Amino acid sequence: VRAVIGSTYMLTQDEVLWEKELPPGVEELLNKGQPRNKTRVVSYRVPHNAAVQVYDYREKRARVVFGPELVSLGPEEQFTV
Amino acid sequence: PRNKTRVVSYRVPHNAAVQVYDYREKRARVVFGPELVSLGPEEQFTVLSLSAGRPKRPHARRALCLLLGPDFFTDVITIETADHARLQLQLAYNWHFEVNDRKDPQETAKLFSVPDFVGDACKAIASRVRGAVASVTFDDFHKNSA
Amino acid sequence: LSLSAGRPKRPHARRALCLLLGPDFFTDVITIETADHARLQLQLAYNWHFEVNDRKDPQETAKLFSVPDFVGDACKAIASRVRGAVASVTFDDFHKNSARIIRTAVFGPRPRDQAVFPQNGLVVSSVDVQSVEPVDQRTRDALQRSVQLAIEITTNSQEAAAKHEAQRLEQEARGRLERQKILD
Amino acid sequence: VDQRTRDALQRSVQLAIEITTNSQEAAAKHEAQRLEQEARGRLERQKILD
Repeated sequence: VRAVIGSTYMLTQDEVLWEKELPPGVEELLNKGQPRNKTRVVSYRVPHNAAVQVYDYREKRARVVFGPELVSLGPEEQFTV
Repeated sequence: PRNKTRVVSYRVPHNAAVQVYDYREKRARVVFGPELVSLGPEEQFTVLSLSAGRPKRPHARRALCLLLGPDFFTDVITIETADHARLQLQLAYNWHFEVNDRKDPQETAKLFSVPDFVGDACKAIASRVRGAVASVTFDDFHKNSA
Repeated sequence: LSLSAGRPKRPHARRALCLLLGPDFFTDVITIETADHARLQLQLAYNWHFEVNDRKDPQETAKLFSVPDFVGDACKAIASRVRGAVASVTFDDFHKNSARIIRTAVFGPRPRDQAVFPQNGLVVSSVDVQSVEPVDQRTRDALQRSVQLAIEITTNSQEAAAKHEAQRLEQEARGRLERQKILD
Repeated sequence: VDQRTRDALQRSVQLAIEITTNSQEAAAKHEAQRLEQEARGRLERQKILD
């Protein structure tokens, strides 16, 4: 599974859309901070003077994103609640 | 319902640890921090049974992971002063697990040795406070309790 | 194994295929009596673990299972030491020193930091007193009057201190006024 | 074995608490008298300085 980001895309013969499930509390916090199309890349607009912690459970890479930024999650990344 | 044929996996929280034992390879492992822990055919999670609530009742919470990071648990204890005044004291204790080397098998297995760290620390500290205040009068205690 | 369980520690209440070895604690509720006959219900928790020197020694290891009920033996043994020590102590001396009296009674009189049971290698490392209470309400009512009298003592001490400063300020004003009349 | 013997011991318990209550009030009385005299002795001196 991989995130295809930034350009008009045609699914090659081997590919299908994959639905990203989120913990039962996270899906509401994305709407409060704004039905979700589960196949679209999950993104959050970080406020000014705030930080978000994300963990990549596949690449095993931790990241904290500061300030106003758009944070998008990879297939196995998750937000810290 | 869980598909029993799919590999069992758990997303370990940040500042937490999980203890797994391989009952076939006979290899013990503790997994720290944010990580995905998957179980082999005969591996099993260690299940903690912990004290919970304000009066701290035993076996009230169950967990697959030991939370390690700086946190606090509240406890309500009844104590008695030297002049017999009986006081209900509400406390909160800040706690964390100190780990010197996350690669040491013996230090790391030691974290899971006590079956209920919450219940033990609350029960231990309450007895020290009760023991000290029993030798102090209520007027001296009220002005110096902190 | 057939082991003792519950807060009053009844025998044969739990059965198990495995002896838990690691650091843990069992609670016990014991009734004791002081030198002046005050009868107290004392709640205790004892931290314990089995000390094993060599996990490959057949004799040291077989020794762990020799006692049929280690919980029942250790609770019964320690309760008798606490009851035996407190029977020689008055209720006032006991109330103010209970944590030290119990620690000394259990570990001993030779000072030590732990109690070892050599029959199976069980070690008790602490006694944490949870509470102490008179068994009869008529004994609690007598202590509740002592609390009221201790608060009245504290209230009187406050008024007496206020009275002494009022007299000091009154005299300090009066002495300056008496002088000023002579200067006028 | 007999309740009539336990009641006799329960009276000794009540008297031991009253003994402790009296011992407490007597100590408060002795400190009140010490402080009262310590105030009075300083006031008597201040009147002579005034």
